Amino acid sequence: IYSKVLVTAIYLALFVVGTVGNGVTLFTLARKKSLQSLQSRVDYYLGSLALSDLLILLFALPVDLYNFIWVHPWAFGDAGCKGYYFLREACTYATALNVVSLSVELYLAICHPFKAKTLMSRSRTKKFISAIWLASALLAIPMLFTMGLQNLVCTPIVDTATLRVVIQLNTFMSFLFPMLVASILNTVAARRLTVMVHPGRVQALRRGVLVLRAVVIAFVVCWLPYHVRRLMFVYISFDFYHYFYMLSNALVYVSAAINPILYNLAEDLVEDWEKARKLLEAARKGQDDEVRILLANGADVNTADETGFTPLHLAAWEGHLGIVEVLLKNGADVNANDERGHTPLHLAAYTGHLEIVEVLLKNGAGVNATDVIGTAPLHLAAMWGHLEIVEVLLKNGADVNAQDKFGKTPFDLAIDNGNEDIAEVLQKAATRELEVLF
Ligand SMILES: COc1cccc(OC)c1-c1cc(C(=O)N[C@]2(C(=O)O)[C@@H]3C[C@H]4C[C@H](C[C@@H]2C4)C3)nn1-c1ccc(C(=O)N(C)CCCN(C)C)cc1C(C)C
Repeated sequence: IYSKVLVTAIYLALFVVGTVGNGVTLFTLARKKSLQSLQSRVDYYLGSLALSDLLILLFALPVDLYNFIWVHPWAFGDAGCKGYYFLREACTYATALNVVSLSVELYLAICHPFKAKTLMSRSRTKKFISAIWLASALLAIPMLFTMGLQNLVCTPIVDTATLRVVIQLNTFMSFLFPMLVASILNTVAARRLTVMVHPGRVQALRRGVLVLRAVVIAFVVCWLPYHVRRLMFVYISFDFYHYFYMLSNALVYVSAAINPILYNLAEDLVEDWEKARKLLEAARKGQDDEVRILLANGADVNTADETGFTPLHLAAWEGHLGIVEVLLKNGADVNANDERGHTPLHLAAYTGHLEIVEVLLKNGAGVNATDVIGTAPLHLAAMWGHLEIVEVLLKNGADVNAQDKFGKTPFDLAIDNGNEDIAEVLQKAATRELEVLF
């Protein structure tokens, strides 16, 4: 009683946010104008898959929601009968060829960049996608002859042999072949790209491969069970099949409806990650030009790596004052900690960059700040033997006696590594503390 009503609520809900979701996606990518060519041609293939997803929701779902679900006689006529399975057939090819075409174009860009330069174009892609949608429609024409009305049911109008033949050809070159081709190229290209990686066009590639990875997986998730259902008709000849048929078909509508919401959601999340990742690399590498541009875009000043290394940790460690300066200018945290519990002041004192040590303190770095090891900036300056830094550290209220978990003072470490000059400074500095205390 409430079962049929339960599906209605879901199937109608999928139609609303699905039609709109894909609709919004089609208008979004239309107005979109990326400077990198690959970014555009990728989004033309995404826009092509959004149409395929939209057509399925507008034409097929209503026929399913009523005849297939709600009201178990055929009420759409032979024109609508042949049309339902035509459009549904046409969308599988359209989706399949796009998934392949995208992977081919994307593969070429990575593995044959110079060959691709002479071949690929926004113009040719935009045209070629029209040719896809034609071929998709032509390959779907057979299903017009393969279906008809009978006694009132839109049942097949050809032999089981000819029916088992078309589903075989359908499932082969509208799922099996494309998945196979996409999976091979998306693996060969990915391997090449991580090797090439180990800028604008290279950024578009990293995005493009990330997209195609998400596309193919999403494509395989929903269409596999659908094509598995089709495979049954070809080969197999108790009541689980009926349950599998309904779930496999329903999954297509769910995917088509949520994918635009997901893609839009995943984009923003990965965009946040990619911008943040870019800054960490840029700060460590010393490419100040990027860092300045990345900050304006809206990258998090207090991003952290797997270790817990923020831009200020990397910039101070590598010794890029220009970056350390602009990082603090864009509200970077001077007292930020990593895994071990090192502050930028630890790493600036470690490397020995005097100017950076001064700036960190001037912007309010913790001078006695201790890590889990028990070590402090003064220990690291004495350790490496930076006689200039120990001076400016001692100036800014540094605890000379402060010992670590190894029971060693900076004066001990200074004496240990036999930096005679630096060791004499701490002795005199320590004496002053006794007079100050007394
Ligand atoms: C041999 O076929 C199967 C074997 C095992 C599982 C299957 O699908 C889950 C199937 C199965 C596949 C299809 C199928 O592809 N149906 C079509 C399709 O939807 O793609 C339909 C009907 C024909 C014209 C077009 C194109 C296809 C063939 C629309 N229907 N169908 C199917 C589904 C349910 C029932 C059904 O209601 N049953 C009586 C289930 C009985 C199960 N006991 C045998 C245990 C019957 C079939 C066909 C055999 C006609």
